[PDB]
Amino acid sequence: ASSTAHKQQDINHLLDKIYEDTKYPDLQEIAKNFNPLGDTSMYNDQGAAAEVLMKELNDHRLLEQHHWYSLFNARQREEALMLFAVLNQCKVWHCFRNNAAYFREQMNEGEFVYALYVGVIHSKLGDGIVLPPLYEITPHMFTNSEVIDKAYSAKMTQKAGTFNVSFTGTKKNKEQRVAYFGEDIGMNIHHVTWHMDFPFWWQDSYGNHLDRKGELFFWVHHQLTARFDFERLSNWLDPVDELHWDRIIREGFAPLTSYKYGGEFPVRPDNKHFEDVDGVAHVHDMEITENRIYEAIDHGYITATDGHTIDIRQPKGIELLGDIIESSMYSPNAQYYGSLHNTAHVMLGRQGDPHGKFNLPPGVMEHFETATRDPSFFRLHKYMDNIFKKHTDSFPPYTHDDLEFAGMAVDGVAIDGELITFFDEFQYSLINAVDSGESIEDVEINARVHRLNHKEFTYKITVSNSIGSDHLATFRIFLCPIEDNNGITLTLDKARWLCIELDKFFQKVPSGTHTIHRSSKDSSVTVPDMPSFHSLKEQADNAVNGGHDLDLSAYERSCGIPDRMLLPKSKPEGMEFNLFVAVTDGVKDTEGHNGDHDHGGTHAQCGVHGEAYPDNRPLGYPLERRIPDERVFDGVPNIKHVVVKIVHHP
Amino acid sequence: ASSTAHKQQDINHLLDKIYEDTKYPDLQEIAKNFNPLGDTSMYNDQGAAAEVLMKELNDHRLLEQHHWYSLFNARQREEALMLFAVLNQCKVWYCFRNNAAYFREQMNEGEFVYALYVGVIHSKLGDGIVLPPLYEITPHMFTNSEVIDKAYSAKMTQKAGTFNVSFTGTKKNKEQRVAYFGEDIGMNIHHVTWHMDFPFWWQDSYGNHLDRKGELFFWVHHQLTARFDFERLSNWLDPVDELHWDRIIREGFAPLTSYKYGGEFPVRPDNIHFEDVDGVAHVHDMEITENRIYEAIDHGYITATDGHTIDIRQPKGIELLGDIIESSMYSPNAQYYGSLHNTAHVMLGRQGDPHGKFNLPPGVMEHFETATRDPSFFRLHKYMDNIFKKHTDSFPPYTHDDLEFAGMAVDGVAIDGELITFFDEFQYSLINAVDSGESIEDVEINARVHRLNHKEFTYKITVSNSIGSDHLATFRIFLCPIEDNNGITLTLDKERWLCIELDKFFQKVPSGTHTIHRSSKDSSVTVPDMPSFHSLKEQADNAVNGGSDLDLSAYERSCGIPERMLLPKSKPEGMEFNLFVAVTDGDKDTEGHNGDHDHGGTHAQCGVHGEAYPDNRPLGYPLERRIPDERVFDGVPNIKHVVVKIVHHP
Ligand SMILES: *[C@@H]1O[C@H](CO)[C@@H](O)[C@H](O)[C@H]1NC(C)=O
Ligand SMILES: [Cl-]
Ligand SMILES: [Cu+2]
Ligand SMILES: [Cu+2]
Ligand SMILES: [Cu+2]
Ligand SMILES: [Cu+2]
Ligand SMILES: [Mg+2]
Ligand SMILES: [Mg+2]
Ligand SMILES: [Mg+2]
Ligand SMILES: [Mg+2]
Ligand SMILES: [O]
Ligand SMILES: [O]
Ligand SMILES: [O]
Ligand SMILES: [O]
Repeated sequence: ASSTAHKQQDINHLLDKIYEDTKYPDLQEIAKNFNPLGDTSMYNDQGAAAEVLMKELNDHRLLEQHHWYSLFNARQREEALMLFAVLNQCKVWHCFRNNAAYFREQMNEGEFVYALYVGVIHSKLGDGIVLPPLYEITPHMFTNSEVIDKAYSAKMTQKAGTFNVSFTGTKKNKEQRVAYFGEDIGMNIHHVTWHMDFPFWWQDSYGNHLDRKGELFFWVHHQLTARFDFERLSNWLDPVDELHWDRIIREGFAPLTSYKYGGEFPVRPDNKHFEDVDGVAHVHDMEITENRIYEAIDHGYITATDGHTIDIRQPKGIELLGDIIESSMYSPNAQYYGSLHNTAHVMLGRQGDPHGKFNLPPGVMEHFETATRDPSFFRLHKYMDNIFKKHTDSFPPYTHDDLEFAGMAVDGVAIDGELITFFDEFQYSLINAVDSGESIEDVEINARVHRLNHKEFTYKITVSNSIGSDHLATFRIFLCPIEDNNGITLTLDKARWLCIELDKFFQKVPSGTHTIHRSSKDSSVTVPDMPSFHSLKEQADNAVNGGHDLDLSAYERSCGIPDRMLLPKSKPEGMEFNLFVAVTDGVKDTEGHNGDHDHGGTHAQCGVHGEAYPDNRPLGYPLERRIPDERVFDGVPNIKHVVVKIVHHP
Repeated sequence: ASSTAHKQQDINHLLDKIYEDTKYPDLQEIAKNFNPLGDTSMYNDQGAAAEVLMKELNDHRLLEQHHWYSLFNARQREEALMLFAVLNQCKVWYCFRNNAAYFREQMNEGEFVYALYVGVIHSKLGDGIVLPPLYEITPHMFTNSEVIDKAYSAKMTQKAGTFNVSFTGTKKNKEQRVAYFGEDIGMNIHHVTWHMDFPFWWQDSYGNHLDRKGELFFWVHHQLTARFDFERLSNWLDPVDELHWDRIIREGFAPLTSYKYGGEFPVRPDNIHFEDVDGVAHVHDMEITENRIYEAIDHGYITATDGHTIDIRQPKGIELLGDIIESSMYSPNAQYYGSLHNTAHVMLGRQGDPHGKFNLPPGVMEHFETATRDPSFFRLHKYMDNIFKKHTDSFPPYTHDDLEFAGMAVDGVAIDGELITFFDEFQYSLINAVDSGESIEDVEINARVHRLNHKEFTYKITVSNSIGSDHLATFRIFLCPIEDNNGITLTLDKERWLCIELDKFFQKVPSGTHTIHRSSKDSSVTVPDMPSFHSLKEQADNAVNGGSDLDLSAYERSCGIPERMLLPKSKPEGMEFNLFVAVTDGDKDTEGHNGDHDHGGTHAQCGVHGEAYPDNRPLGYPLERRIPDERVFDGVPNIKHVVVKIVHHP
């Protein structure tokens, strides 16, 4: 009943053809006859959350079905979180399943999908379930309008087909050169799943604390920004500028994408000034909020609601800044510091209709599914990144004694295999996006996208352990630019904030000289492509129908940079980069988190499900402080960088 | 085979399901086996137009099927006109039908529909045919995207339905108050049909001259502008401003409409400056063109290609100005005067993507089907109207002796019946917008729109004829504002350019005192709603089946203000207007024609099919010259105005 096979099948069924009433008789029967309030002993709160939601439902206060949904819309988010709160209180699976089935048929589908995903992720009852990829559950949020139109035509004509996705804009638009980054369906899943794992609305009263969430918020977005700039460099473009509230947003955007319900996503013209957005904020409010955050950074303390100071000149300072900048419910003082980043998403998202005169739906910036499609995403997030950077730059540069792992030398760094990127093809189903007739048969309708990929390779890191015993070590691997787009050689201080994280792992180094081997496929920064909805249905159905146990444990989380995007595209002619390796004291770094324990496949930016973050060092260590004197790093034996070449095969 | 029944049936079939290969086996056979080059005696040009078009087709130089079409696109227009030129040379119906069937399957559907319409209108072979309403042949061009999506959903689910249309924008957008004017499907048919009847590309080598076309171009757009402003006054709004190339376009527009192929129509933000449009014109080019036209007006002559003067200080001057402003192929000097109005349509239409960076399709301003949906249409056309007005204002005011119809006195003007407007509901089919499969039964899919309408009324004009014999008189009826939106009473000079034409008719006035009656239904300014495609199919099919002479001589042209929009909306509280009646010398006005003959039902602005324009007076007579001294008009017995009240019933 609560076996993995049945829970997976239940989730598959709940998410199937999400825009129509359920076609599964058992779910129909539950939605008709189950009473969320019939037996409140099924809830750890004795029904408090179910009472809240049922009262909103019965008073007709919930968003209707067949309507756009945005997580950044306060009331719509509150409604989705009402359902999450019910699911989160369920003691046993039948409560979770029955409430999901009941509210699927009552609530807006966007709210429902969101609540069910975060309910699965944050309830112990969801352990072992593999969530289908959102690009097959709500394909409109991941597929351009032209391809959706071809899917609608296939359905109108009752003919199967597979349709090729191209990028938006034209070759005249130089920004299209890097569309493969922000439009990649896996990169978008990475982004929404990170926020599902680490939601800004999280309150620890829901069950557990999300360790170092505010610092992970800084880090994951710093890495998105740095990775995008690496693609720009690969394509003869300059780095993104930062946004500013008093300066023009140079690069506009035409999504050429549509909601299933709500119309086409709005366009933003080139070279527009920010306008006040009715019901959201004035541009001036954003500037004041920014000023208040910088006041805290430059003071070295955050001001509490009663005026007392909260020291941020300590390792948790960056985390507390993440709390107040995002902002999350961990913010000590949202009345004063507001919500710079989340409000900025909405401010930018609404610039195509800032006063609501045109009845346009929210912009792509107002969904984590779609935000990175928009060039301005990266200008906004570089702007935010620079706020964090003023804090991280305020600390003293590391010294030799800070950085040295005594008796541990990196003798050599090499790669087995060529660093080669290419584009290949990937398919996903559009069936959930089309409308099914009563008693007419489905037909297969697929999208085919070109996605970046790379060949497998292996790091060979030769280390000498001259301590009298084997020692746990953390291997930290970054890719750093050597020259900018003007051919100017970068100093280490000018490169460090541009480096992208490639790996982090903990491994015992035996005494003597040994070469550590690490496969690119095992990176703690990346996760594989998601299994298809069809595959999850097939596996769950086969297990349930045969009475077999379903073991999906080999599947990884959906949070993490796609494996295929580990490396920047680079150029056909080749580009050289610095491969930076820091080997640090693993006993110190993992103290309290065990260096033998399993930390999963995505701990670098996505942490460890249900556990504390396993690396005590500041995110970005040892590159997160100013390095004005390269001699300091060059004198540390446990740090080494080497030149590598990446070639794109067109 | 040349009977009206069969010709109508043939046209109905050619226009059915226009986005798909023809489903009529007889048209299929023609398209496969007919040779446009197979009998030059079919054509009045010995086959030349057919050779020209076949060479473009055989060289693969024609626009592909399933692609947007804009009449303002030079090459696409040239291709459509190549097919028009063939149809126009056919001597007999089978040539016309067979070429249309042949090229339907070879040419872009937008080009084909355009060419077939103008071919029917401008060939004697088209006499008696009633063209289906374009809003049922290409419903995307008349139906917002939300309703189209519901139609697509109805087809995907194989379920018939009727869906309600409910105007673009929000109530926060004051411009939405008057959306019922420019978005009315019949107003859009009026506009496209006027341009089909009087095309700017016309050359008299096609067979006949279009009498007074350049002046009718001024007048029909002056009346569109003046009618729109009457709706604004009815809705507590100020008049539209005029466009200026160096000033902001205040009112943006979100069409919320889509092409069948080509994507969503582009949005224009509020408060934008004009930008240069790559491949079209620089904004400065528009200013220079405007300056050159005003140079001609203020010189009193147009400058020919060799520099000699073309006098415009004469009644034809306004027509020659229309020729050079539109501009049409009647322009004596397009190298110098350019094409201000047509280029302006494209400049405005492309302001959502002026450099083509985002690959957006042409704007609503780039089709006569859609142009009036855009608020900026009326700002552009008031701007153009003011150019014409500098010319019309340059002439001396009329004198008593100019205006008096001696022995003819208007004793009284009254209306039988209250002047009442309201909104009612109107339905049209969306079937041609959806995709039909192979062997898939149609389901009925309709759109329902709310449209302005009014109650029937009758003019009672009491006239005393003391000439001594019966005399032909022209009755000219205008509706004029009494006060502006600020409650300021307008002088006659300030009213005259705001007056809207309600009627013009020729009638013998007997000796003595008599009351002329004229039904609102018989206005020469208006035409009824088009018969539906379904009704035309039924009537053609019923006539063909059973050997019954189809005669549709009961229907009118599609050029003309819709009868339902004869009156401005007005207010629920009522508004008072001046009803202005000028009775003028019908002998003088129709000299060189036939005054008491059938002029059709739409001669005021749409002329008479295949005949000279029946009224020799300047368009707008007697209101088209300055009236600085109202005493002149008050002293003329054959002019009278009276106050009438129009009430809106909500
Ligand atoms: C559409 O309009 C008709 C008549 O105005 C009405 O009866 C019907 O309920 C409307 N449908 C919707 C969905 O509003
Ligand atoms: Cl009488
Ligand atoms: Cu994010
Ligand atoms: Cu963000
Ligand atoms: Cu026009
Ligand atoms: Cu025009
Ligand atoms: Mg991994
Ligand atoms: Mg050193
Ligand atoms: Mg075809
Ligand atoms: Mg020009
Ligand atoms: O984000
Ligand atoms: O975010
Ligand atoms: O127009
Ligand atoms: O026009």
